[PDB]
Amino acid sequence: MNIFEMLRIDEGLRLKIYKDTEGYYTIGIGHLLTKSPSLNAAKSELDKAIGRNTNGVITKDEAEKLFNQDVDAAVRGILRNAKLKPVYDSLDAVRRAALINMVFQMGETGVAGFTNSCRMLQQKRWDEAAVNLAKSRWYNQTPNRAKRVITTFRTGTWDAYKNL
Ligand SMILES: *SCC1=CC(C)(C)N(O)C1(C)C
Ligand SMILES: [Cl-]
Ligand SMILES: [Cl-]
Ligand SMILES: [Cl-]
Ligand SMILES: [K+]
Repeated sequence: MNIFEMLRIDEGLRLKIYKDTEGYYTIGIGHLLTKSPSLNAAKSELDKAIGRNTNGVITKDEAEKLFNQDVDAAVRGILRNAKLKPVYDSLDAVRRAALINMVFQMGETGVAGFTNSCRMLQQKRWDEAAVNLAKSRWYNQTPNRAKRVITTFRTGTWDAYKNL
């Protein structure tokens, strides 16, 4: 298990445009295209991202290329966030993957709340952080994924994924 395998489990793989859990046009391994309700806008985003006329369908290799870029993006963005880099750098590599997972799902900027959860993680108060992370829209709207990510923070193991 590693961040790529972890996110592949949590995001799935679909080769045609679909709507994510929030209703937003997405493709591949959780590649958000746009928040616009226009399918035509989503197809323009897709064609721009792949560099060809796709009409909303891609190959597995193309999906994996966007995924590689999106993981790389998430990591770089954590480092570029002065509010988050210290937390990331304080963690072991397994818990770092849990943090990347959250940023991938929620965004590299603009995420609301979670200051207290990040403090408890920096303090290495793992059970307390896990309780605090669940007091969230995130946990209520995507509870099975959030439970897996939270277990990863609580334990520093891959137990919630190994077997999936
Ligand atoms: S560690 C909690 C946290 C704080 C913030 C910077 C808002 N992040 O996006 C997450 C959710 C990772
Ligand atoms: Cl565009
Ligand atoms: Cl709490
Ligand atoms: Cl879920
Ligand atoms: K998804």
